[PDB]
Amino acid sequence: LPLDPLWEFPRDRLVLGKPLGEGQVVRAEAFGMDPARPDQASTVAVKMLKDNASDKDLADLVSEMEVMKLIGRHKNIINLLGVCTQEGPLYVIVECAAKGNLREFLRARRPPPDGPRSSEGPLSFPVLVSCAYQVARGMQYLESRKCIHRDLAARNVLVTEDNVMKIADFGLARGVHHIDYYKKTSNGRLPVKWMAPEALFDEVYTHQSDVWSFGILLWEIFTLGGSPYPGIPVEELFSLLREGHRMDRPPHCPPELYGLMRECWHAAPSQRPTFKQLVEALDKVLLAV
Ligand SMILES: *[C@@H](O)c1nc(NC(=O)Nc2cc(O[C@H](C)c3c(Cl)cncc3Cl)c(C#N)cn2)c(OC)cc1Br
Repeated sequence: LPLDPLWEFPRDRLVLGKPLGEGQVVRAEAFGMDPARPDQASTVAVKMLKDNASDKDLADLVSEMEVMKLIGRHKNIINLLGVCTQEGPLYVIVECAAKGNLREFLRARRPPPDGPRSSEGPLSFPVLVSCAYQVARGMQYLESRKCIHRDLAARNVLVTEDNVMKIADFGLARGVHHIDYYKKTSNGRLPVKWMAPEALFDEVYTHQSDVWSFGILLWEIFTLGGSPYPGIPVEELFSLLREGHRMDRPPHCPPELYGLMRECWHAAPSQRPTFKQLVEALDKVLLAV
């Protein structure tokens, strides 16, 4: 509740709109986010507390806000724009990504005799590689800021109107010591399927456990938004991970990209690439195509 003049934004310059998801996130119009253009409208996302409002919920949002302030700006993350902390409910104002999360972006754009482009879907291989590259660059930035994501997944990458990838929800209290591994979200997601083995079995989280998750995200990309470990119940996932099993190479995926996935899933975190190495490896592919 103390005033931070660097980040404080007058709440009466916000017009809240339709909710985006559930703290909870609401789309809003902001006037004068740029103090040089005080009447200029922009669209932003506003994170706020739900109606439940427990003291732990508030602490978690305040903690997220403080991570937001120190992370700095990067093109491939959702950036803090401002906060409302005085004379009203706590708002954390961040960039809005017009096309939604990357999983929904891909699933809505899967390939399909009217006109000359009947076989042509919206998604091409170089653009998919660019999505992976941009996520790696954002993750590399986050890692250099000493930010571990802990649930990196296509659902947590957002897509701007210009198809820029932005990592979202990176500075969050994740309830690491009480994960319901069998928990399925309302959209059917089993988040345990993105956890590195050292995170799942030992509750150990490093930038290399994020590299594991990036490998799963790579698989999501090149299945155009498929769900990982298809048809493997959580009980069976435990055992196959204990046996060293990995996902198969997805169809229409070049061996360069499945190779990168398998590196990302090496048992020993030291045998996985760094994000810096993933950026370079992906840059080489992007340039070649
Ligand atoms: C604003 O440009 C805008 N955004 C969206 N969709 C959208 O998802 N915007 C969005 C959402 C954000 O977080 C939410 C909670 C979210 C969702 Cl909805 C789904 N998956 C992950 C997450 Cl984290 C954030 C953030 N932080 C930023 N932007 C529109 O959809 C129609 C429309 C508009 Br104008």
